[PDB]
Amino acid sequence: MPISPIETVPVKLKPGMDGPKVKQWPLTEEKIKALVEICTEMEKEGKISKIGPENPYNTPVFAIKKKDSTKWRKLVDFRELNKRTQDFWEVQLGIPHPAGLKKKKSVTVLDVGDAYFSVPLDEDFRKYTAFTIPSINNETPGIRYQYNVLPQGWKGSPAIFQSSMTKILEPFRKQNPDIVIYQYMDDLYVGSDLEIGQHRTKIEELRQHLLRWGLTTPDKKHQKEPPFLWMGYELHPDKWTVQPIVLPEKDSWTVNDIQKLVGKLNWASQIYPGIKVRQLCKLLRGTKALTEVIPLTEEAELELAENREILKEPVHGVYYDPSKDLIAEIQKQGQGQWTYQIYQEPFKNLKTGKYARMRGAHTNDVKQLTEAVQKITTESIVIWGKTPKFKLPIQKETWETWWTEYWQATWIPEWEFVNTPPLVKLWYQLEKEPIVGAETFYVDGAANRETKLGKAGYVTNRGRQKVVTLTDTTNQKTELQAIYLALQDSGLEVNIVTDSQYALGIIQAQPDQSESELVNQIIEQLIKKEKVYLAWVPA
Amino acid sequence: ETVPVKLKPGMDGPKVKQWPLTEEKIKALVEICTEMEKEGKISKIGPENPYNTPVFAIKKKDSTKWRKLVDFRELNKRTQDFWEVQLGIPHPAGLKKKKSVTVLDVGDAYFSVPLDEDFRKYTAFTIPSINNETPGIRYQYNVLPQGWKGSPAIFQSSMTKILEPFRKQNPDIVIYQYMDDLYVGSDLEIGQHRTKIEELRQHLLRWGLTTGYELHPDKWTVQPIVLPEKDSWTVNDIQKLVGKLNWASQIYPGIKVRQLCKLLRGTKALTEVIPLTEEAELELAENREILKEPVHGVYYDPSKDLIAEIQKQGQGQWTYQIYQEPFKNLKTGKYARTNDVKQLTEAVQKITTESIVIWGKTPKFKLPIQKETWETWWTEYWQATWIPEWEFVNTPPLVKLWYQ
Ligand SMILES: Cc1c(C#N)cc(C(F)F)cc1Oc1c(C(F)(F)C(F)F)ncn(Cc2cc(F)c[nH]c2=O)c1=O
Repeated sequence: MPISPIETVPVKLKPGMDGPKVKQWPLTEEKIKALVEICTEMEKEGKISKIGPENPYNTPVFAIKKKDSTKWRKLVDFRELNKRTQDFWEVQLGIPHPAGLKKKKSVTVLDVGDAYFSVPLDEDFRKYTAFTIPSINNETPGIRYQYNVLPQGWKGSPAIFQSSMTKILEPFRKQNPDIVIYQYMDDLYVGSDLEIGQHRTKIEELRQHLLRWGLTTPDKKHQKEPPFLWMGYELHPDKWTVQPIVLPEKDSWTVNDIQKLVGKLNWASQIYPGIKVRQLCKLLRGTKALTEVIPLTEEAELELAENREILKEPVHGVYYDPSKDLIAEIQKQGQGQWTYQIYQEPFKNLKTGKYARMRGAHTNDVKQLTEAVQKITTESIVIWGKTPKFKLPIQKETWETWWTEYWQATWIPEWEFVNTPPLVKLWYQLEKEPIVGAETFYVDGAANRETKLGKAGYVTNRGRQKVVTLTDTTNQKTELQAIYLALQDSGLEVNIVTDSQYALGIIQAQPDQSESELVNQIIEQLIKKEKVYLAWVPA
Repeated sequence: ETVPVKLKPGMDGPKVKQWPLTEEKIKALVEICTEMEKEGKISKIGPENPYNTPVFAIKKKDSTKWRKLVDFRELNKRTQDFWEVQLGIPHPAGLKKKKSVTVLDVGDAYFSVPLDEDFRKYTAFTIPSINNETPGIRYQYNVLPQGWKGSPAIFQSSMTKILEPFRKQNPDIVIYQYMDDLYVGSDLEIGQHRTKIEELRQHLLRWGLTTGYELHPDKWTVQPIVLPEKDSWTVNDIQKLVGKLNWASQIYPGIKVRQLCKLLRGTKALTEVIPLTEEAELELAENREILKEPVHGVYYDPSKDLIAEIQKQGQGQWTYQIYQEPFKNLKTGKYARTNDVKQLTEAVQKITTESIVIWGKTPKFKLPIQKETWETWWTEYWQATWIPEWEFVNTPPLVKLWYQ
């Protein structure tokens, strides 16, 4: 009902563009009747105003009544106006996370009633919101209106509403520093550590300040009670959790059923520790239609069963205490899966999460662990404005050996070793110098670009030699095949000389996981050797 | 009174994401911005401003106070015609030839000059909110901002008037303005040089300018490609020597490797000792005299961007090359130490500072780090008021070996 006496936000069209001039399609008599009734009510309430014939703009209107109801809705198609309207600043950078909330004695939800219709539209822009209710069979001139408030479906409404609420709340915020107010869409979530009586007094004073600016909110009888159900979460007085999750039991799983399941598992993973989705995600790889049935592999069945067990008993997170440190612990789950928990007091988790190994990468657990530390660090700065102290399953010596030899600059903030197997380690190490009394293999690999045929082989200082033929190969594959040949045919100590910077760079980084069968084959050989020296020579 | 600023046609103002900031940096920024808004330097803005430029908080070189650092890299690229073509500050060739170069921050000079009303919208920045409690605190500039290349370009006439008596009284001192700093070079004895710096600080002080730091560009001698001096030479040693010489054959004209290639005749054991011939030893000595001299045929092309590559050599050592065309080096050097990210930010600042002194422009860096690792931490150790362009590379296994 009220329209805020707040100052308007000046709005422009995109440079070089004029307002929309989209023709109104003739409508049925029942649709015209409904629109006239709706519009007469909005004009009465100050939301829209009748315009003269002068205005050359037009945006189409439609009337929709759902068959279960006898209520008509006015629908305005602002697609053309939105395309011609200036860009606005983004509404929010992120979304509030429950783990980042501090515990409050009392918390109140105040949702603004008819939010957009309570905020005025820039007087110079109103003319572009012009719409026409057509006459019966478009016989005579239609009834023309323009908006005076923020229209539903218009590009600028969310940002202009938000900045209006910010400008309004500003004095109340300055005068009440101990009251927490979260702004989200049409809502205000207000918390305090006052005794219940003065919290209700402060809430009435806030609602009264907002009413002074045209914003209506619910009173004591109508305002929500905990637990608050918000954006897939449950907010209880001293704990939070994700809303109920039911994992369906189907005879046949479709691509759509599996996508829905993976989304629910990912959503539960922010508070249920150990949730895994690798095997279920592998099933979604490919060119498969939404309703196509994908049989579960034994591995996806194993993973689905493990998830059901985790989710069988409800799990909650605690709220944040800004006067304490955040501790993040990470565990290796196998096959590139990593799980983590963040707590302040052991072991009452604020939240949990997971990290997965990058696809098609030659990599090791030290690199995956560094990536997981980085992901957690960034997420922590977003939620709490600080980095946690880490507890990692890697020895200080293993990390020290890694970072001192790696070509890339790498670092982990404050951390301590925690003995939680499986531990993170490097599975082989290249020699620093050529091995004496070890056989030197001068390996070679080449592939013809036209026939795609390759040859991979070696010549040794001891007289040994081999050449093997390969089909539908590349230079890269033949130079990895040549290194693999020397590994297969050598003793426990071997000096290998290659012309490949490609192969050298992969092996030098001590990978132990690869999507390439050939790299994995080389890894198996490297682990088994006692001493391997690898050198590069120009062609 | 204000100088009208136009963007490059076809390009719009910056719309860069604000990177997450810690609570202490946010509190530092809210305090600085509250004070600048009281003074009218900046103003709160509405949502009808769709522009954004990232903002950070760093520790000053002179104190333990927080300072605002705005990343205007995108706005600078989008106004390159104004600050470079329209109002270019010429680069003096004599600056790198000076015994001492002192770097003075003069960024406080710009707060006295109002910004063109129609350009203010492009200087929008946001102070983020922890856990998205509130929408970001949005502001735009009302005066010439620090970090924007149009600022010294506009202040140029005022700076000339400020420096006129000092320059007239000290004709052999070179003063060069780059972004928010003055580079003051002289051939005076260090104590006489410092006295002139303090005298120049008094001149700036009369115009409200209350005042890296001490460089010696004449003592800058490039790190050559180093060939080892050995008593005995294994097969492996000669192969590494050939690889390193093959690399400098593409750079330096006249490098020879025929006689040393002849020594690797066959498929010998890597550990096997090979005696050096008279011819290969002469060839080795001739290559050493070429490597110790500057590269013949390599010249700075002002129409091309400078590129800087850095390699981590272990034990707190880092090497670097500055070039425009790959491997046609304009400068080579080394940096010595702190954690890896701290050492790397320090190397980037040292290399950019030398680049500003030699060419009057910053290089685009190829950083040997993970994008996310660098992006999270670089701000903890940054002390400069400028920021260079950077990208992330996977240092080739032998580019490191050729520059060890
Ligand atoms: C109501 C609400 C909702 C909803 N619906 C959604 C969000 C979302 F932003 F996280 C926040 C939000 O408001 C809360 C805030 C607050 F900070 F925002 C402000 F109220 F103090 N701070 C903490 N909690 C948890 C909590 C619940 C309770 F029953 C009693 N005591 C408590 O501490 C909130 O629920």
